Amino acid sequence: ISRLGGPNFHEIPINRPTCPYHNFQRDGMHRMGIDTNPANYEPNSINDNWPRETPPGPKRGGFESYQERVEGNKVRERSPSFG
Amino acid sequence: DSLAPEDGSHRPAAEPTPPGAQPTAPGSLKAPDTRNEKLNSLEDVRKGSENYALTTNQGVRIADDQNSLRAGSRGPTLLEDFILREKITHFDHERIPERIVHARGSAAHGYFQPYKSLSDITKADFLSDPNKITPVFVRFSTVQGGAGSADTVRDIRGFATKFYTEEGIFDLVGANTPIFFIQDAHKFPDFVHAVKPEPHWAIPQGQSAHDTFWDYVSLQPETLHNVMWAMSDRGIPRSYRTMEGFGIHTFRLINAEGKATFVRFHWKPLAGKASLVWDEAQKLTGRDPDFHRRELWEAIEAGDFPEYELGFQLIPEEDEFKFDFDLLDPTKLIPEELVPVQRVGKMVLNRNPDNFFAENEQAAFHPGHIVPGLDFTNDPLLQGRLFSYTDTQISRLGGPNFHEIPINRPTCPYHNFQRDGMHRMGIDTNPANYEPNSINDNWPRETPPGPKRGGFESYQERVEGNKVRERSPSFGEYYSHPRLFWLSQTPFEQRHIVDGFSFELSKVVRPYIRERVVDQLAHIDLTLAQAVAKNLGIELTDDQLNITPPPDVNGLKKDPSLSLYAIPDGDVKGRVVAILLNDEVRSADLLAILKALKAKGVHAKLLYSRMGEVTADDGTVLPIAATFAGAPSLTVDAVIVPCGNIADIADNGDANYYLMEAYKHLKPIALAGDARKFKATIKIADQGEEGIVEADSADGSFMDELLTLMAAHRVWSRIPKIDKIPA
Amino acid sequence: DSLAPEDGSHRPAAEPTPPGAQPTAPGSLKAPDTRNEKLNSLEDVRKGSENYALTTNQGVRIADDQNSLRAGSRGPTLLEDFILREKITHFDHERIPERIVHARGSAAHGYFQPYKSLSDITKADFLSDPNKITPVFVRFSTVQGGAGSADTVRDIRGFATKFYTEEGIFDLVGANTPIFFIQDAHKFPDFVHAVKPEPHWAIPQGQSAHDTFWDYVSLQPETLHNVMWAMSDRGIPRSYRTMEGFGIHTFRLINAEGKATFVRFHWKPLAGKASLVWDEAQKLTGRDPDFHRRELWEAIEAGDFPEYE
Amino acid sequence: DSLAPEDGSHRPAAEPTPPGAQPTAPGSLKAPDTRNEKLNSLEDVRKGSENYALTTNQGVRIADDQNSLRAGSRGPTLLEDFILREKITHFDHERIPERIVHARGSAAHGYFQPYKSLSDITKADFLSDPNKITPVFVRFSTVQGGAGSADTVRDIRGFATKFYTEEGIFDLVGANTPIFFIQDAHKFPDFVHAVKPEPHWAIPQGQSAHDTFWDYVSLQPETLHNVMWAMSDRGIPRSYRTMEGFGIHTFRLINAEGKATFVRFHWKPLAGKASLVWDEAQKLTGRDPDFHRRELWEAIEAGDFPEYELGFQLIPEEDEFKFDFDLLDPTKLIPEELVPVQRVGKMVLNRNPDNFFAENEQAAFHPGHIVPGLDFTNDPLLQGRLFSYTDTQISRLGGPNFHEIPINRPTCPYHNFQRDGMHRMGIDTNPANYEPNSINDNWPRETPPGPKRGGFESYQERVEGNKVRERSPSFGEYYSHPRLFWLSQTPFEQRHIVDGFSFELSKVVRPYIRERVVDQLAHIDLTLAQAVAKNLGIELTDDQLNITPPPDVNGLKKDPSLSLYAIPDGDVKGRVVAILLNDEVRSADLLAILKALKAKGVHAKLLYSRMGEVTADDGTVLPIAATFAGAPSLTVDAVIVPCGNIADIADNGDANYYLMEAYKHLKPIALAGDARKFKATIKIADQGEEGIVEADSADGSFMDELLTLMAAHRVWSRIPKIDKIPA
Amino acid sequence: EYYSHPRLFWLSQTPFEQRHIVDGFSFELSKVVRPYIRERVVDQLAHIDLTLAQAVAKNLGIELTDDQLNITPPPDVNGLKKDP
Ligand code: HDD
Ligand code: HDD
Repeated sequence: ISRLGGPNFHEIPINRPTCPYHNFQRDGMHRMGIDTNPANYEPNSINDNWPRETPPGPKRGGFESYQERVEGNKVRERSPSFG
Repeated sequence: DSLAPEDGSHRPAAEPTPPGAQPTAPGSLKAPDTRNEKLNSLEDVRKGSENYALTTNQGVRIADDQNSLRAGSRGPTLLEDFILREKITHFDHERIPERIVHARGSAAHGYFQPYKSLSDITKADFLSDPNKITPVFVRFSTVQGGAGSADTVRDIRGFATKFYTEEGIFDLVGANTPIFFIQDAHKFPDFVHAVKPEPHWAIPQGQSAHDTFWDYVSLQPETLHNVMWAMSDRGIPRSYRTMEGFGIHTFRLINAEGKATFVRFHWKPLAGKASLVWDEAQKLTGRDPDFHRRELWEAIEAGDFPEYELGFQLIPEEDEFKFDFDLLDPTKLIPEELVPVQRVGKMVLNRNPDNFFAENEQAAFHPGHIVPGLDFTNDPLLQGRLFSYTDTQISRLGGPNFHEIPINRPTCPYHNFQRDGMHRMGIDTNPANYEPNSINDNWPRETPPGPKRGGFESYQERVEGNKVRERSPSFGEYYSHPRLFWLSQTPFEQRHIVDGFSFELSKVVRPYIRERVVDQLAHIDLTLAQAVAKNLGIELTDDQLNITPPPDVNGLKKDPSLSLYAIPDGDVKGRVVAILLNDEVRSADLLAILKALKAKGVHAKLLYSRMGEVTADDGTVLPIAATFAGAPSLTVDAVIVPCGNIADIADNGDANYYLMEAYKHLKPIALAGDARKFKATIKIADQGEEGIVEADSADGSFMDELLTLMAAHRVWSRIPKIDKIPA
Repeated sequence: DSLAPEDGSHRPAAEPTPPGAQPTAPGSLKAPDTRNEKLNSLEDVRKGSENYALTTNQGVRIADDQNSLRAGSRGPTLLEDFILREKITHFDHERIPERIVHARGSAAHGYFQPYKSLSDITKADFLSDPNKITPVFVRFSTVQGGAGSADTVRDIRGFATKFYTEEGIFDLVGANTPIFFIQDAHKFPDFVHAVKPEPHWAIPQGQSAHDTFWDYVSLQPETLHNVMWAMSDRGIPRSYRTMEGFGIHTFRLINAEGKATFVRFHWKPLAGKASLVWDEAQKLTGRDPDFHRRELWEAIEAGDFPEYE
Repeated sequence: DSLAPEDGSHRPAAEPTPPGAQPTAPGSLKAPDTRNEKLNSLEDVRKGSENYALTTNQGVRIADDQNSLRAGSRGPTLLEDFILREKITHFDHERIPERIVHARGSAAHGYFQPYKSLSDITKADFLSDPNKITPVFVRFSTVQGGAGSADTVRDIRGFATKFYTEEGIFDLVGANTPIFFIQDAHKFPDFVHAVKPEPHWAIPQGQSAHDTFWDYVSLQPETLHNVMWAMSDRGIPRSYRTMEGFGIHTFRLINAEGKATFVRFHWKPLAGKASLVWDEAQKLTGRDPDFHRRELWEAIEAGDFPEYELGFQLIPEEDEFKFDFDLLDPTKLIPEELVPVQRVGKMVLNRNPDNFFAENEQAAFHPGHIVPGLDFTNDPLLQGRLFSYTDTQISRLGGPNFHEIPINRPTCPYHNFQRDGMHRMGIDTNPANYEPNSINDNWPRETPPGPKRGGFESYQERVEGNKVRERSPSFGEYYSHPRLFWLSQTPFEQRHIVDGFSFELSKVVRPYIRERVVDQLAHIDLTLAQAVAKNLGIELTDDQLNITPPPDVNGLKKDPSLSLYAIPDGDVKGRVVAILLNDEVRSADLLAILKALKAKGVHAKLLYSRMGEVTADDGTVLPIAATFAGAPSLTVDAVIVPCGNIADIADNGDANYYLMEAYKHLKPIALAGDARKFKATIKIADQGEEGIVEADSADGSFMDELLTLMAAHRVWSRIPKIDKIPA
Repeated sequence: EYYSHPRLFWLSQTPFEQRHIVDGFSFELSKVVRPYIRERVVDQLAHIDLTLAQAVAKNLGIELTDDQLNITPPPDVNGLKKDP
């Protein structure tokens, strides 16, 4: 945000994905992309909810975190195992 | 040169003065004796002006500040004019990014004091002793509009309090409604974008009356509760002084023994609850877009300090699951009939800022700014808010040194190993910039948690579950709170809700979105849905007619604390009365009128068809504050027309319209002597009607009757009479 | 889930329609066949949306845009939710400083064409050939108010035209009155501070009716000429389409032989001159603060293209 | 906690101590009683540390600064950890843009005082009385490299002085050579881009030895004069204390009558002029890239305060066109033989900063920042500089309020109608933010120009001519100054210039560039041109050999003030001697050595093959400062090898190498008793050699000879002998 | 020179435009809290046109003084008494 001047640093040439990127984020300093989506939010019926979420799958699915088991108290504590 | 007028009328008196009597002024000049620790701490950066030479920013005296340096008096401006370039450069970079939301806000300084020690339930230092005074800086705001948007729009209002405590900044960042529109912070941008001006053309400003807002609302039923509050009169407060305040989220209080108590924060307006009516609020955005900002400032200058009572809804850890709704769900309120608000302390706002930009615009509030004795909960909206408020000021306030901006600075000590960053003010002398260190003997040092003055330690809440992107099933109920709110409103409040929805939906261009919202309302209450549907020329289907209403909230079919007006809490101090003058006013009425108002701290504005003066019947010279068109009825709370030469203003359209507008907006109207001729303007029968004070003169009970009407705020019985009337 | 109605009434017809007939929309969707060199040159950055997967800014498909990642469904949000932090970070940094002056403005794209070659008096390429079209982008504005202030206030209006010519950008940055309030730029900050919201309390917005402006005017008689224009009905135009445009200053035209000709620039509204009346304008700031922005956008959507000579 | 050593040896003594005796420290901790108005005025932002609690920036005490908040001790970090995020956020935004040029610099605080009142020629307040003490902040620098580049590169050096006068900030932003490379500010970006690291790969750092630099130079003959200074030993100063300072541009002095005098500013180093030799400089960039920064800091901590004499070259307005060069041409110097330097005052640098980032990195120097009594000229380089230095800190320092950053703040009053801007610190209480105003009675007010405390008024210079983008024909002469400079150097200085050009052009990959630069050298001097050409394997042409040299500068065929060494002025106070120890040192030698050095203020570093200590013959325990490899001879001014057990170090490669390096680099070497066996390693005749001190022991006479050699800096007669020593 | 153009503009307006100009100044000046500021502006209006000055002054309940009533109107602009 300070180093590259804002939240649009992914629009700097070198940082641009080569694959498609579409979402409901807008504006920010030095905004390059000009969005034509009628909607800047989801869910929306005005652009028939596009761009749309994608279920996780074997290929080309949405990102879904591994459902790791969490259990313990909220602590600021180093694990004894790291000692 | 020496341009002030001999007589010193350019300068306002440094003593409390009613609204409009003197030119308003910077707080330190208007009330120099009103102090607190934070106000005194700002003295290092306060800058005067009088008797000082005009200079550049580098301290060089300027000889000629009217002209650019040029080659010849009609020649080209030279690049060497550094005085011109510095003055234009500062001007050219004056603006900073406004807040993403709540850009429009009005702020003041004040103080807080607890009624009694709260040590049994919290170790927070500012609540530990009744004699402990905590300086505060409060900012009230709207949500959607930009910094230059209008004040009296229909919107939620922000209510942020910066508590400058002895153990750190505590920021209580709330709103004027007890719930928020969404459940999880991940959809904040979605909701905000939907309510903000649409991206193609940036319309509309300060309004949720547009397709994208209602599109989102219709697809996300969790928003219905707060939508109900916004559509009610709560969305158009009379002033920041007459609205409630809430922290919304369930937080924790942590005592010295380590016991956690759930808490919801409340602010009770000591001036009471009061709102405008839609037509007045909308019109008032046009006649005076700074109405709330002005009213706040002028109340403080008159000495009518906005006073609020901090209150706590306290829920034992063992009762976390005893309600129909989840305590961590921010779209759900905790009914006061179930959990009473316990009075905790008083906040008094008694001084305006010196410079709006420096103090108001640069102030940074953030709900993650808590102190030992307080803690968070897992409320999913609150959780995400903690990320946002530190993040956003890297752009808004240019960097991570924003706590060094005067208004944001802690009054208590602050020492750590953080260094550099843009705009670095503090010059650290610590030999070490890391810990652990031996070269400065590990200072500054960590401090263990303890009963008082100890380090922050989070409450050891048990966390158990899988890493999931999942809404708790307990959050999946959307209509029972909306319904509870609906049923707690008076009949005229309900009509106003119906009217808000109807008006807003009429501005939605795509008819199907209107139908879909109507379908949602039918899940809340049939009467409500039917009435809105009728105003939109939509017919409910038989299926919609049999949607079974949501269950009561823990057995409650209503809760009168949810209404603005069901339970009287009328305060008249700080209100204002318009006085329609004529060119031969009966001075006796005027003396009776003005003294009765002053006795109760009610202000008056003397209006006429032009500015200047008017001479009463006995030669008393009356100073005119404004013309009838210049200070419309929208800005006052009641109108009085004293006896005198009524034919002077009898056929004055503006004067007549003044009364028609105030009559329509349900404000008390009082007519003395021949001012009763105006009754035919508002269609009042000979025998009179509740809400209209009338008598042969302004003597006897005339002012007490008028003041009783003001105490009840508006004449709600007149609603049916306003239906027709062309105003 | 939440989808378009069956009838396709969510989307505006892509043809000229009268104000109110269809929901308004982005220019390239409303009038896809309306082109010019500048508009086409913007095609490298235009981004569609229909039929595309919702992603992060790094191009990663999002499975659930309804929730933060947390330990248990009633648990604390985790710091590793990069989807959430990217989304919030971008939101948190949406705003950029508004213009010091003229913050409130409405803009449109268009084209310019000279009536005849003006080569005898100027070698400027965009005025050299009657059949050589120059794409424009025009921004109309108010002066005092913020970007969120109202449109129909009493104020001077800005009229800025960006000409994308073959020999460079020419910006003709003017106003709706033929003069300005002050004589030397060194006093700009004094004049602007005087008309802007007063420094202690930041009131009033988009209004010159306050002590400091009249104080300045009273001590600086050079402001009287533009003040006269501001106080007239010129200060509350009915539409951006029905006001004059002026460059104010004397500039020069230079021809190919080196001759200099002094020039003052004018814009003549082909829809005529028309203003509101004060009571109407003031009430209109309340009933529709976006009236001029809305009126301009709808005129263009209707085929009633704002034309200036 | 208690990590500091119980003996207290982690904290440096708050007394002046020699280099390496103590750990260096923040200026106010090292010399707390060294005071000046500016330093005292920074006390409001200085922050301590000892005995304080570690806090967030919001003032919240931290209990555990070792761990993040996580669900279970091996669980995921939680988003609610605000203590972590604030610490990481600040860290993440620590860096600000470095200076476009002069990014690498070292700074210190001091004071200036005039020798006499200069009221006859200037009404500048800081020069009006010998008893007026003006605080200063001086930043020295290189030009090309980034902030992390090395100090002893070959480059021009910046010399900026911020004078905190009582009538404003006056920044004298100069360099260590009397001219600049270019004539018009419009070509600055071209020159800088040419010298800076090449655009595709960003190589090379801190060096002009690359194709683009020499390409630009070859095509722009105006650069040759400053190129000559840079290729001379002037480009590699021994220390910032031992180089000259110049303002470069002709400015104006304005007296009370309003008479203008043309002036060029000069800084004379009272420590004398001294430079390293190229191989020593280049190897010093690798052994200690912070050499100059360290030397400045350590001299001030030892009480060897860098002292400079301010001098003025004064030319009457009527003499403007009396030289055969234009006074406004920045590529032209004013020979001191023609216009003598008038000694005006003295500046003493006596205190280091507390925080480098806060005071040095954030300081903003600008040549435009002048005060009444001073004025510009039409120099086209200076003219364009006036736009830049204000402009550049809008990004570098984040906005238009950079003057509120502590180090930049004027000590005198500053008041104006400028408002807001990112990170606004000042809170203006003025009712008005415009002038003229009547509401604050027009304050702050303008001030007419006058003899003292008057507003700034530009000298009314007559401007006549057409608007033209054209170089003045008078500036079109490029070889006479270069020739004058060349002819004013000693034979060995000329030889180092030849070597400078030869080394640099050797690194230019495109051979035609080397040839074009040699062609330019042929317009300056045939001898210079032939010598450089022969090192490049280039043959001058017929025509090149016949180019007539440029004319003398106003009859001068040389000016000894342009040479570093032609006229003796060396000072040994503050220099350092390396003393090579052995395991049984003759304690009588040391005693004598150290006593003599301390009498002249020369420092010593005791070196051995390992750390710890050695014991002299009498049981004197001697503490080792560093190893031979640890503190190479590059870091000292001379090397002494005392008598004792020489066989302990006589086969020590590093010991022998220490002497060969010092020898190669023309440093005085002193050998006592059996240390004379080290003569074989540097091939010194039995009978001796000037520059090598040798005796049976290290006595008074021996120390006198060594100290005499050190005052002459280097042993120039040894040059023709270092050729045959493999080091 | 500050009054000739203001006056040229004033005389070029129709009667209803002139009234609207009057109403604009009167409205604006009524919102000026310091009365001396209003009076100073009215004084400046008397240097432009007395009919205009007097109409505003009356709406502000201000009386033009005898000196104000005797201020000579500014010269016409290169002979123009109006420009439609
Ligand atoms: C995750 C994002 C997030 C969420 C879900 C919320 N907001 Fe927020 N809030 C913002 C992100 C934010 C912000 C972008 O960080 C803001 C913009 C300006 C700033 O300083 O803070 C802000 C400011 C802001 C302020 C104005 C502070 C001032 O006056 O400067 C108010 C009173 C609140 N909001 C109140 C709330 C409450 C009652 C909300 C729901 C309980 C809420 N906000 C949800
Ligand atoms: C046209 C612009 C330009 C030109 C012609 C010059 N420079 Fe410069 N210089 C700058 C534009 C600038 C700058 C871009 O504005 C800088 C760098 C960063 C900053 O604060 O100022 C600066 C920094 C800077 C500094 C560093 C101040 C400090 O230590 O922070 C020194 C000593 C000089 N310059 C000196 C010179 C000399 C003596 C010049 C020729 C006589 C020269 N500059 C020409």
